[PDB]
Amino acid sequence: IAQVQVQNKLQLAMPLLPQEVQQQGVSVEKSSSSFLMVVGVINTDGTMTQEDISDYVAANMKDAISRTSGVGDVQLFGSQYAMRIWMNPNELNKFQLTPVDVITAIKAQNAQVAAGQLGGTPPVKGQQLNASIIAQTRLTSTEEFGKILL
Amino acid sequence: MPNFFIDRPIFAWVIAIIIMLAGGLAILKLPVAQYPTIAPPAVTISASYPGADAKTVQDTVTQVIEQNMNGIDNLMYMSSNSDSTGTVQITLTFESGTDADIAQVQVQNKLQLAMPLLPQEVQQQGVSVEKSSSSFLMVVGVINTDGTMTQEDISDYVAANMKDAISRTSGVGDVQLFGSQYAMRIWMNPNELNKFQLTPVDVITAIKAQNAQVAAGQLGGTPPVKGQQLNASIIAQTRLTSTEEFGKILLKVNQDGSRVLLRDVAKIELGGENYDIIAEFNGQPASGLGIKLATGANALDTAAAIRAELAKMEPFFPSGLKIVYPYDTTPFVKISIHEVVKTLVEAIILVFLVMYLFLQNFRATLIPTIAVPVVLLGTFAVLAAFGFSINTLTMFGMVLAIGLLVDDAIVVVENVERVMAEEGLPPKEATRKSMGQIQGALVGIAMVLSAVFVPMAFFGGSTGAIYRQFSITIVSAMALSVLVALILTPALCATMLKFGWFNRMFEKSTHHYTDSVGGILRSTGRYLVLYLIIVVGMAYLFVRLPSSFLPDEDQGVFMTMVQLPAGATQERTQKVLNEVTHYYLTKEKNNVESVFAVNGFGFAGRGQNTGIAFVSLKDWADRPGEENKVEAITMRATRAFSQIKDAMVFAFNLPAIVELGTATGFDFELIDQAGLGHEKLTQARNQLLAEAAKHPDMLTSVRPNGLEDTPQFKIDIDQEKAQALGVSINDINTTLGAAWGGSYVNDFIDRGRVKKVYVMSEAKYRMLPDDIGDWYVRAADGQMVPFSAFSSSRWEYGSPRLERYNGLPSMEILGQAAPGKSTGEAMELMEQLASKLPTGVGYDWTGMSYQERLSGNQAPSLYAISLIVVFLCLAALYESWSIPFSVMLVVPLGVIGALLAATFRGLTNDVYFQVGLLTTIGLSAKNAILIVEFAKDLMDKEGKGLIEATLDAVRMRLRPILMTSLAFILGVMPLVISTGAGSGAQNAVGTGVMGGMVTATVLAIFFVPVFFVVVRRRFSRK
Amino acid sequence: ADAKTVQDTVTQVIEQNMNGIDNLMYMSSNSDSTGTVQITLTFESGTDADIAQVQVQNKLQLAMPLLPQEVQQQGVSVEKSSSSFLMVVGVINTDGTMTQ
Amino acid sequence: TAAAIRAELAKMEPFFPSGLKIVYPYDTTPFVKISIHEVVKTLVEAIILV
Amino acid sequence: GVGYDWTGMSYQERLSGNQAPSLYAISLIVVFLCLAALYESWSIPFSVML
Ligand SMILES: CC[C@H]1OC(=O)[C@H](C)[C@@H](O[C@H]2C[C@@](C)(OC)[C@@H](O)[C@H](C)O2)[C@H](C)[C@@H](O[C@@H]2O[C@H](C)C[C@H](N(C)C)[C@H]2O)[C@](C)(O)C[C@@H](C)C(=O)[C@H](C)[C@@H](O)[C@]1(C)O
Repeated sequence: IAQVQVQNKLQLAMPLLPQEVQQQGVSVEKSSSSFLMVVGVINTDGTMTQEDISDYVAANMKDAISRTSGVGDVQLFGSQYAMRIWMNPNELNKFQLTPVDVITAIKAQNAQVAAGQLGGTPPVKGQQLNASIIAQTRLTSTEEFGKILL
Repeated sequence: MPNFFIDRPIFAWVIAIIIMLAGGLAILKLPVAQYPTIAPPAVTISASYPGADAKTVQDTVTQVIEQNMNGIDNLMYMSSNSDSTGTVQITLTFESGTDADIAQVQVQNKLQLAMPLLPQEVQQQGVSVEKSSSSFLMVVGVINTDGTMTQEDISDYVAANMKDAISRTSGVGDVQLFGSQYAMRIWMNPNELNKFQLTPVDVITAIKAQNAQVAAGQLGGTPPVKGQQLNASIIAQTRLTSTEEFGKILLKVNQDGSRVLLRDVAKIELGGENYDIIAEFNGQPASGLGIKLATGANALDTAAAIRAELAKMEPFFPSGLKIVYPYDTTPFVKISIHEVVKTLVEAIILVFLVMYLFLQNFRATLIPTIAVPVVLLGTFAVLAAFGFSINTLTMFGMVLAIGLLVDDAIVVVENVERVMAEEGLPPKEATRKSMGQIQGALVGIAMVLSAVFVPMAFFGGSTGAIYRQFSITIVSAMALSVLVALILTPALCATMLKFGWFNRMFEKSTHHYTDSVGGILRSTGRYLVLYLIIVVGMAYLFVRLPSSFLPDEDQGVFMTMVQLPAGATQERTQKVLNEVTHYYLTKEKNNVESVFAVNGFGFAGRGQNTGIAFVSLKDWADRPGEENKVEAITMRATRAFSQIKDAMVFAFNLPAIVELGTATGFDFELIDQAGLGHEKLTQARNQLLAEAAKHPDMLTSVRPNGLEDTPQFKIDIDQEKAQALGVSINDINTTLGAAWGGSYVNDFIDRGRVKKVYVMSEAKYRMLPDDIGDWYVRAADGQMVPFSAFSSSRWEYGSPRLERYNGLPSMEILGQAAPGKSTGEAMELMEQLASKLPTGVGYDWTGMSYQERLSGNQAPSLYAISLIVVFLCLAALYESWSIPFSVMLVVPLGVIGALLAATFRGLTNDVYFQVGLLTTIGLSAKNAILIVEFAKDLMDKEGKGLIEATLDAVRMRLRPILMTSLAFILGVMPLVISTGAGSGAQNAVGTGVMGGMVTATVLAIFFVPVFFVVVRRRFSRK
Repeated sequence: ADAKTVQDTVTQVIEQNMNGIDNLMYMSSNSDSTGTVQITLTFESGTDADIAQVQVQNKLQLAMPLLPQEVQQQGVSVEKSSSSFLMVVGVINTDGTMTQ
Repeated sequence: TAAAIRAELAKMEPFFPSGLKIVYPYDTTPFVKISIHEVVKTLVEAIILV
Repeated sequence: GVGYDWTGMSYQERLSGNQAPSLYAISLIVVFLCLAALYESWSIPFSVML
């Protein structure tokens, strides 16, 4: 209950938060103060980095140890990956572009967009043939993000 | 106690008046519903993304939400769907008795924080969490008689006048509309539109400012000026309220003195909210309304009250709003509970019909007639005390144990009126001595029957509770009898007692059988075996018999599932639904009442190429010959349909309990455990699938429950291109989007209700790829540009239904054990067949095959303990690590006969037969305790001995073991064994006991005394 | 508000949904004319308030998406509720160094 | 709760990459076990000492 | 087209009244039986409750 209440009065401030701080996601938990246990993840092959060993864990194991009943909190000892676009301010300056530009680009060029259907949801006269119209999908590599058009 | 109560019997009427009073009060305040709560609580989160595709829906929404279902208690697993209709369904199933009211909160609360990461367009339609309880009370259905009204019309009237009307009716816990509810359509036109240099975006951003609604103060109100005489509210802009009112919208003003209306560019017209489901009823436009119970409600009271509130409005119903009831549970529950109660009422007459025929008396028979409806029509109080509810399960729960609380009335008043009769005292003083002989062995059977029953409602989960009902009703009935048999009846027949053509014909037949009983005891080796060979026949018979849950029963309705191939169309689907429609009507009107036919939703998917047919039968009256029933009709349907070209049209009967599991197969999930793609998992699946068919030794039908990939129409927006022309990706996308996908602009008020406003091209200018051309978009310049200018178009494959298990891409596999092996072994194989699959692919078991896995088969483990609480209980009733062992070996004798309804009848190991097979052992062992008492009893009291006392026992004892065993095989063998009206269970209850209640007497009399002889003597060596 | 166009726009929806919650006894509501709604749900004497509160909040989750986006920006508050103040601790400044 | 955390990990180990190993740097469960299960040894051993 | 009901103090109050008959009855009935049990007779309690 307590949790239910906290979250319910929180919910009233939710629309008053900075768009950014919503985007991150607020969180409400009922956890013990202190760690029950810490689960370690190593690579013997030396084949992976810290960099990877985190991201693996996050993508591949965190999510469910989280949804596992009795786990009120999970701390990740690292970060899962993200598409990183380390801007360069001179480089940006030469071609006469701000970070705003970069952003607007990434936004519209890395999208996933419902373009409806061939079969029409309501149709005509009498028609066979019905298929999904598939517009843009989300870029999914360093390589693709790179090829953006500024 | 019984001695104390015989002397004060005036009180022992009070004790019984209450049991009654309270037993009655419960009856007159108990929940009645077909079944109780048996599925684990589930919570489905479901969302819409107007015109998406599995991929989009998945990575734009379903993923997001999953990545947030953490910190929620008692979750078993999470299942999720993303299909090409723009729809997501995520179902969190929760441990057994997790409170579902607080499991929904938790889910939903964790969702509200995710909401801001879903797309602004999903957030609009709104994601929503309900409690997954696919257990419909009934489904009404408003049809229009004359061809006046449409789907969307009927729909609108339904959710507008009657919807809330029902919603607020005494015991409806959920109402769910079966159609749209009028919505403001604005069916654009690329040409009417491209001519005025406008795109949809421009249409979009008008409905907005033209249809908004903005504030402005009062007058005084907020701080006024010194001394004011007037304060009243301003009313600025309102929202439009008509098709015509909408039609009139400024869309742009050109140098010409002329502008553009909204009407001019498109077709304004009120109409439906969503167009892919076609509710059609007996050919006619329908638009029903499904209704769920309420929880503590009454499937019969509210059943009525639906029909009441449905009247009142039938005056107000226009042209032809003739309401139909193509599915109601109410009848089935009534004329199954107006049975059952019938069986008791009757099995009562049977105990009065015997009794007389065995004891000339009237005041003898007229005591169990005032002892059974005490216990029985009063154990209801214990039920109602524990939250239980009058239902199929708990109802039979008694019928299955009526014989065990009869044999408690007969048994006492027997050895009272044939203890005085066998030369002795008056009435009071007889009951006093005669009770002192049974007094103990009732308290013995009490604890011994708490065992062999209680260790049930300790079982699995989904079928754990299925059992528990049985267990608790019985132990409650059983314990209440042992009480009235120690308080009321044994202080009643002491103040009530004292057919002719017969009587002496029994007194000859006792000695006639006591012939070989009195023999064969010089050395017992053939009788010691044969038993060892009954223990086998059974052990060979146990295994043979196939297992199952509650058997399919002829409920009012049944279903036909039409599935058109890959790219098919609702229209291509209707024509098939139209044959189904027809075959059923004119070709079966002596059994078929109606077909409620929905296309645009099926089983494996929610396609346009799918449909389902709810056919609801004639009343059970007009359905006489057994081939006028379900099992037959489906057979005659399923075949007659295996003739439509491309269109799998199967017909099938609803299962036992709708919202529970199913046929003892498996539910198997194939998971993706590295970044392996769809197009990689799909192979893995196909390997296994093929590798699974190769072993028909245990397979039947291994299959994907999903859908195979289909062709789809990619549109690749060239970026470079778009920039060089004055053309914006956002303008592009939206028009492609809104033309074809549709888009919810905002809301408006129509006839005092809020209703959506959708905007989307006519269907004329959105059917074929060759149709794209049509659509143009304004630019930097202000010039209309074709997609041809800035896009390529190519065909390709993409799943139209993507699936995930526990936030990890899944594909669900269904399959049975194949006529032959055990549910368990199939699973056992499948697992193996899965080990060889390409690295990074995993499996999990769900639903029915999750229950089986995490709930072993506690029968052996549990009944080990019961069978030990028995010896332990039983021993100390007597005084021996020995004597109880003579009672125990009575088990096999009832197992057989019951098991031997594998022979004479073609049935299975039901949950019913599983529990009748307990009420049998109850009598079996009880005899074994009475006979084995009467052998140790007068072998101590009169002081007799050896083979004399064992004969002395079965002597004064036999007749009861006859009166009752007869009473049962009568009261348990009516329509219970040989039926037609909610049969199934009836038959499974019956054959269970009946045959097997045979061998549990007419095989135990010649036997138990053997059991008291071979034991005792073997515990005295040299 | 616009009073009529606040009821029907918000209250008809919230009300549609409070359909069928354990021990509901009587619900009563009012629009306003400053744009204000108080739906109240009164549950059977004895019933558990905190659960009541939960279901009331569970059915709202369903109404919620179907209400003006400015009404959403606002709140829609679901909570247990009395009717009468237990007390009214007032507060005055002696020696006017503070106004109302 | 540890019981399961251990079974969720279990369930997902057959699919890690190259040489990716779980390791148990810290846990307050094992002590809490040994603890009661040696204080339960003090029951038996001290009855077999009466 | 114009109906009525009570709420608040009223609804409680009304529902106190409607109930009373049921109260006294089932209460008397309970006293009768309590005497039958106790004072051995099926109709001396019939005589106390006079
Ligand atoms: C041993 C090792 C752990 O230390 C503790 O357990 C001590 C004993 C807690 O106090 C213990 C004991 C106690 C009484 O706090 C003094 C109690 O209030 C808390 C909930 O648990 C501390 C300090 C808590 O902080 C307190 O959090 C409160 C919500 C408010 C308080 N504050 C800023 C005013 C603040 O100091 C809190 C949450 O555990 C700190 C967070 C950062 C942790 O999870 C860190 C990693 C801890 O697990 C720990 C360092 O590993």
